[PDB]
Amino acid sequence: AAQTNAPWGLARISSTSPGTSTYYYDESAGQGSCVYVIDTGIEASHPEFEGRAQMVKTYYYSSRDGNGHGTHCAGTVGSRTYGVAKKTQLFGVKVLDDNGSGQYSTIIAGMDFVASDKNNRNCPKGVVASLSLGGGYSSSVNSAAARLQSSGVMVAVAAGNNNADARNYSPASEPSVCTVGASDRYDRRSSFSNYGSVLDIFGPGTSILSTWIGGSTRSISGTSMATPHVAGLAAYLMTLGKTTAASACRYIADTANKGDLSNIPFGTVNLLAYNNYQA
Repeated sequence: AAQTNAPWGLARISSTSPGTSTYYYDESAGQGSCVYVIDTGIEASHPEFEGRAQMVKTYYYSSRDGNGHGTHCAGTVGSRTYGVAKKTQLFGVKVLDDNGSGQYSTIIAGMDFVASDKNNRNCPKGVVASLSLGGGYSSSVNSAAARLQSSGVMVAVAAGNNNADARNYSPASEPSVCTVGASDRYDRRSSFSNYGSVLDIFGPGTSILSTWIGGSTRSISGTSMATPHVAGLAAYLMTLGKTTAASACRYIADTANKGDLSNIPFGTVNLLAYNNYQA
């Protein structure tokens, strides 16, 4: 399939070169996969989700996304227009309050929740978790992410937006999960993107157009925004049978566009997520 005039990120993930606008993807589009978006929630009522989004868990008075970020990232994963995996099931876990903040314990609980909750869900093609959040290093945050991964969830996490080595951030620094840097549409490391040896992959992260609360759309920037591209990609790949949750990060890195990004520090992988779809 070909989505014309797609957000540049989507186009980029299905391209060997930057500067194209069409997203190409196998129509299966992640059908039969599930992606948990562990974030501020998801406005499931957004027509862009087509009833494939729902909130499964909140740690706050409401499960509504009163921030937008989770909605935005869910959109990148799987909205019909702005999403990588346009037929995936999105599950919202609101670990972040409407200011975008959450205690690590909540976040940890959220991650453990997903690890269990997937057993309540129909996800024959596999399960992904998209964590577009980040704080300073925490071994317990890392270990939660590692449990989640170990449970058989493909965990994609944001490297962080500190223009620093992601070793000092969590869950970014957890080696077993997929730590995602951000690139811009000219194939530059995003100026805010964290880097370092813990990075597994880059995705589109600067100026990412996706769904927003109030039934709207907006463009924002962050490794937070790259993460869902990789999560969506994993869900897409898993649906195609190309990989599994345990190996998805490695598979994406193996099949990434190599050496295409500029301003990647020495020691950091030069790998841009790529669907390898051949139309």
